[PDB]
Amino acid sequence: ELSFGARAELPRIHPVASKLLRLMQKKETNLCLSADVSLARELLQLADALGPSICMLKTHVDILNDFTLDVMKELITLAKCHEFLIFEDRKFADIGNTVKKQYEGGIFKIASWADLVNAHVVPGSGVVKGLQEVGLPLHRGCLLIAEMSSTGSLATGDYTRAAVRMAEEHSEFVVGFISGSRVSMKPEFLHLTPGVQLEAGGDNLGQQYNSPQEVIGKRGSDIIIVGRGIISAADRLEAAEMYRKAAWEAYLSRLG
Amino acid sequence: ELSFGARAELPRIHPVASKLLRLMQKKETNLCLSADVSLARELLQLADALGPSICMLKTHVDILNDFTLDVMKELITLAKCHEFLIFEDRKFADIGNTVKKQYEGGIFKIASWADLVNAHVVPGSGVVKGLQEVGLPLHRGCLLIAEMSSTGSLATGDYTRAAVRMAEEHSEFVVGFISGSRVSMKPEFLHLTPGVQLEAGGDNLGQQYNSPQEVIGKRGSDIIIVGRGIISAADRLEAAEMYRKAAWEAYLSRLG
Ligand SMILES: O=c1cc(O)n([C@@H]2O[C@H](COP(=O)(O)O)[C@@H](O)[C@H]2O)c(=O)[nH]1
Ligand SMILES: O=c1cc(O)n([C@@H]2O[C@H](COP(=O)(O)O)[C@@H](O)[C@H]2O)c(=O)[nH]1
Ligand code: PRO
Ligand code: PRO
Ligand code: PRO
Ligand code: PRO
Repeated sequence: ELSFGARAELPRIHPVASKLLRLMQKKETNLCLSADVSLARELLQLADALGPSICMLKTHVDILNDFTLDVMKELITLAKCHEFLIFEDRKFADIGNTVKKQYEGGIFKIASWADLVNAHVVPGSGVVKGLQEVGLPLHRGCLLIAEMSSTGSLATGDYTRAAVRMAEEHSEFVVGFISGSRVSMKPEFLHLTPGVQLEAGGDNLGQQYNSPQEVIGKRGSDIIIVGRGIISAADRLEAAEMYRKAAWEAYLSRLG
Repeated sequence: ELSFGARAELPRIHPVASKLLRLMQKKETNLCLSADVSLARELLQLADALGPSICMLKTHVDILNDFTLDVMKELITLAKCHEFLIFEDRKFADIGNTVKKQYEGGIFKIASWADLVNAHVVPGSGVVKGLQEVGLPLHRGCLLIAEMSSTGSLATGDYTRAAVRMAEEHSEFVVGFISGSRVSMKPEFLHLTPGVQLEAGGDNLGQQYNSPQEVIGKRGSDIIIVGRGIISAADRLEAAEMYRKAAWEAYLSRLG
C-alpha cells in the first residue's frame, strides 16, 4: 500500500485527487467535516476553526437558509487559507441533460465553488457524461456513490460493481467513491466513508454508524465523513481532533 | 380498468392523487409539462398558456437562474387558476435526516409550494421516512422512481420491485411512481412516464424516447412527462395540444 503522499504522484492520478492527497499527508488528516448547518455564520466559523484539522469540508448548500454566492467566496478563502477541499454532496441523480444545468447554473452555481461533487450511478453513465461537460473545463472532480450508510440501501452487489466500472471508465473526471469500504483495487481512486461515529448506533431515520478504526483500518477506506459526531458536540474543535487522530492512526496502522 | 374519475374516489386514494385524477378527467389531460427553462418569465408564460392543456407542471427549481419564492407564488396562482399540480423533480436521494432539511428548508423551501416531489429508493426507506416528516403535516405527496428513461439505468428487476414495495408500505405519503410502464397493480397509485416524444430517438446524454401511444396505451402508464418535445417547438401551445391528445386517446383506447 502506498502512502497518501505517494498516491498523490501516481501516473493516472487526477489533479484534484493529487491536491487532496498531498494536503492529507502534509496536515496528517483524513477527516472530512460534514458541515450540516443551516446558518452561513456557523458554517464559516466551523470552517475557520476546524480547517487545520480537516482535509475536506462537505456541504449541503440546499439546507443553508442564508445561502449567497458571497458565503461561498468566504468559504473558498478559508479553504485556501487552511488547505482543504470543498465537496458539495449534491448526489446528482438525473439524466445527463438535466444534471449539467443543475451543476453549472441556477442560484447555487455549484461548479463555480465546489472542488468535488458526487453522483448516484442508478441513472446510468449519462449522469457522469452530463456533469463532465461542465466539470472537465473547470478542472473539477466527481465521486460516485458505490455504497450507502443507510438501512435498506440497495447499493450492494452488482450495483456497487457497476459504480466501480463507471468510475474506472470515466477516470478523466471521476476521482473516487462514496462507499463503506475499499471498492476499487486501483490506488488512484479515493474512498470516502460517511456513517462514522466513535460510539455505536445510528439515528431514527436509517443512519447507521461505524467507527473510524473499522472503516479506515479494517474496511480499507481513505477518508471519514463526520457530521453530528462533531457538529452536535459542545467543543467541535476537540471533537474534530478526536476524529482526525482516530482516522489518521487507523490509516498509519494499515499502511504498516 | 377504472377511469381516472373513478380512481379519484378509491377508498385508499391519497388526497393529492384524488385532486390530480379529478382534474385529469375534468380537463381531458394526462400531460405533465416538463418546464425545463432557466428564466422565471418563460416558466410563468409557459404555465399560463399551457395550463389549460396540462394536469401537472414539473419543475427543476435548481436550474432557474432568477428563482425567488415570489416566482413560486406566481406559479401557484397559475396552478390554481388553470387547475394543475406542481411537481418539483428534485429526486431526493440522501439519508432521511438530510432530505427532511432539503425538502423543508434552504433557499427553495420546496415543501411550501410543491404538491408533489419524488425520491430515489436506492438509499432505503429512510429517504421516504425523512421526507414524510415534513410532507405529511403539509398534506403533500411523493413519487418513487421505480424505472428511469436513460441508457444504462440500473432501476430494473429487483430494484423496481423494491420501489413498488416501498411505495405500498408508505401509502400515507407515496402516491405513485416515476416509471416507464405500469409497475403496481394497485389502481390507487399513479404512473408518470418521462422520456416521451412523438418521434423516435434520444439525446446525446443518454435520454431515450418512446411515444405517448406506447407508454400510455401499451405499457399502461397514466401520465406522460414531456420537456423538449414541447419546449423546443416554436408553438409550444400546439405542441402541448398534440401531446395531450395523443396521451388522452391512448388512455381512452386502453380503458375501452
Ligand atoms: O451513504 C451516505 C452518503 C452521504 O453523503 N451521507 C451524508 O453524510 C452525512 C452524515 O452525517 P452524520 O455524520 O451527521 O450522520 C450527511 O450529510 C449525509 O447526507 C451519508 O450519511 N451517507
Ligand atoms: O427517468 C426519468 C426521470 C425524470 O425525472 N426525467 C426528467 O424528465 C424530463 C425529460 O425531459 P425531455 O422530455 O426534454 O427529455 C427532464 O426534466 C428529466 O430531468 C427523465 O427524463 N427521465
Ligand atoms: O461497536 C462496538 O462495539 C465498538 C464500540 C465503539 C465503536 N465500535
Ligand atoms: O445510536 C445513538 O442514538 C447514539 C447517537 C449516535 C451514536 N450513538
Ligand atoms: O418508433 C417508431 O417506429 C414509431 C415512429 C414514431 C414513434 N414510434
Ligand atoms: O433523436 C433525435 O435526435 C431527435 C430529437 C428527439 C426525437 N428525435
